[PDB]
Amino acid sequence: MIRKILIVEDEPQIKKLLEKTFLVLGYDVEIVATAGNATKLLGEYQPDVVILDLGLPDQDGQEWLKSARSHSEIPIIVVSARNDTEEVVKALDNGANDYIKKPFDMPELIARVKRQLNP
Amino acid sequence: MIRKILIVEDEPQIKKLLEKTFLVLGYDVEIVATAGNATKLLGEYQPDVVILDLGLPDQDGQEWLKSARSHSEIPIIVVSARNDTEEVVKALDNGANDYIKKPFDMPELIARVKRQLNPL
Ligand code: BEF
Ligand code: BEF
Ligand SMILES: [Mg+2]
Ligand SMILES: [Mg+2]
Repeated sequence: MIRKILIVEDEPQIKKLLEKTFLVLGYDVEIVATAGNATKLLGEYQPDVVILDLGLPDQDGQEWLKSARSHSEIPIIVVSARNDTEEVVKALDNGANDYIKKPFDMPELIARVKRQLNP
Repeated sequence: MIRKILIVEDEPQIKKLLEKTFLVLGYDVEIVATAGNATKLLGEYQPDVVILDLGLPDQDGQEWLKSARSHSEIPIIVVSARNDTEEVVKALDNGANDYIKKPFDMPELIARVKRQLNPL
């Protein structure tokens, strides 16, 4: 019933806000600040949806997206300050389920997470 | 970019509702059920606005308001079931930035929080 969410974000304020919001909404939440931790927790946590930052410190979020898609089909919503149309198109084409540009409106993020968690 | 808010409320239902509301609105939110926790988090959390209940268990919210104002200028919106005009005037004069009587419409509360956090 409770849906697990994996957040891959390196910006602390946004980590805090997303964690808090999705906890209050009744979701189990895990957060990581790096792509490697994101892979390890994709394996161990077995999440139901991934929220992915593209400006990650250790790896380009696009390449981690491409890999995770090679190994999984879990819904991934990209949330990145990268607002160039080419970044959005590459992310969707690399298999992403959605793209949200930062800064965003928390209600819209929640609505899209709900859309992905209820196929 | 991220705006912090501190809620000081002791009724669980209202805590839950305000927390949910202002998290879904994209605010960082902290909650306390006592005046002492409110002071500790006023110092540590450094919020951008405080929503303050006056019917607190450990201290009269009015006195906590007076003190917090003695040491700070952060916006404080009072939200209390005390509906007599005398309480509202005492709270405003003791430094409160706004007063909302319970029961209230969450839209009015949100509009006033936005007015305090983005004073144009
Ligand atoms: F750091 Be990513 F661009 F959100
Ligand atoms: F408990 Be508060 F006075 F509404
Ligand atoms: Mg970043
Ligand atoms: Mg009370």
